[PDB]
Amino acid sequence: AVKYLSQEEAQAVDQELFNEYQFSVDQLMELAGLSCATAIAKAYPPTSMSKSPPTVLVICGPGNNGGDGLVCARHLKLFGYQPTIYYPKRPNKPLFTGLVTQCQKMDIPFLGEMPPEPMMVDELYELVVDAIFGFSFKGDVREPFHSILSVLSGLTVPIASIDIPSGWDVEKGNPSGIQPDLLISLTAPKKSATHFTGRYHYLGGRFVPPALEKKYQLNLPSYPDTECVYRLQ
Amino acid sequence: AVKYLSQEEAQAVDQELFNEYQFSVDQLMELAGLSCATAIAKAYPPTSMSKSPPTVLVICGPGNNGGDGLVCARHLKLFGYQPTIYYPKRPNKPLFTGLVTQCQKMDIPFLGEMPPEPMMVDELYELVVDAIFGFSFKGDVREPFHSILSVLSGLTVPIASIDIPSGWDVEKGNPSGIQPDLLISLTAPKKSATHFTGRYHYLGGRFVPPALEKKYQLNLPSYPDTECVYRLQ
Ligand SMILES: [Cl-]
Ligand SMILES: [Cl-]
Repeated sequence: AVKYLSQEEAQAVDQELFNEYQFSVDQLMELAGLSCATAIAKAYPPTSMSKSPPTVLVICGPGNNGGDGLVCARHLKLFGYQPTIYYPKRPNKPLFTGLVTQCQKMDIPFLGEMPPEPMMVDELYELVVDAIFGFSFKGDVREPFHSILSVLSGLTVPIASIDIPSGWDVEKGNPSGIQPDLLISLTAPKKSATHFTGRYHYLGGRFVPPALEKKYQLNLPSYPDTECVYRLQ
Repeated sequence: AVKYLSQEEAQAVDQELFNEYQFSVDQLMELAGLSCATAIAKAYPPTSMSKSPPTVLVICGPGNNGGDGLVCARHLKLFGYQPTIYYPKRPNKPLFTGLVTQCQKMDIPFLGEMPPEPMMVDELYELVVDAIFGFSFKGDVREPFHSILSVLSGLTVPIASIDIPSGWDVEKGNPSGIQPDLLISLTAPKKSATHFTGRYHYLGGRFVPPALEKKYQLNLPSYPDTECVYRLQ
């Protein structure tokens, strides 16, 4: 059975990957994002949806989890979804500006504003992807994300959170916060994932050197054949 | 660190103030209310709000917390907010009838009915003030407040609760009840305030004789200079 990283182990693994193994950020972010998109398409496949193409709102935060979201959105389009992105706070680095351009050019719209009522989110978007905050946030929830998360917690449509449910604490979680229906753990699950109560928990980020896995006793399962996602239980 | 009163200590402090120190109710309620309005303006200052003047719905209960709410509302108006009040159950005592007249004459509207859906509350009112029940309720939530609280718990806009979040138990709290974004503890925090998870917790009711403070080991911080509120952490 698979380990659940503490916030410190997770930073170690991350630091290793970028420093020992010398993976660049682009690379892991591409694979992370592809893995999110893939998990979303396995859990909420387009044929199972009422609209066609199915609609998805991807809300990207101000760091890496956001970057993951942009990558996720772009692959979602190619999997036959109709994504829309809301990216209120964008770092001015070409990683992020490249991601925005890539999505613009694939006719993926960036909204000027978050629809202000849950019901409106629900009628426009069959699925919302929470790419707001990742593991390394501590935090604390400054606007406009407080207000965003407050809308999210009133939705009726499912939420899919990347790595961690934004607003939860990475180890202890949050009973009063958002309650995703899908969680996509990247690399390995974090401790907060124990408090997870949605239907689907997938593991993604299949780029773990088997040495690293062993060094931190991750007990990652065997991803089947050519798959970049595994559904945990 | 500041103490958190039990429900019995709080009744003692209160009884003292009105009996030993011989503060009248008018007096402390004026200061309490001013303090609430002030904390609201520090946490949600008008310039930070999308509407101008910013709108606020103040829901007043059937006792003192309600009284606090009416005072709060009247000072909010003078701070440049556009308050509206909902006061379904009004004691026929001139304290309360004076408060109502004061607000009426400042063109503060009292609604005939609570807007029945959260979404409607959200579109009309940028902030809602919960002045329904204070510490000395036990309770139990009779209509129309059950239904009111049920709407409040679906809002997207922030709630500011005066002294205690109505519907919580004063010492143990309530996971299934409303979740204010601002709590204004009066005099000193009550035990329920430990379960508080909103962004802002202010301390108000700066009228504590330093003797009383000492007698109950309150450890009230030093309110800065001329301030009637201190933000706790
Ligand atoms: Cl902020
Ligand atoms: Cl009743």
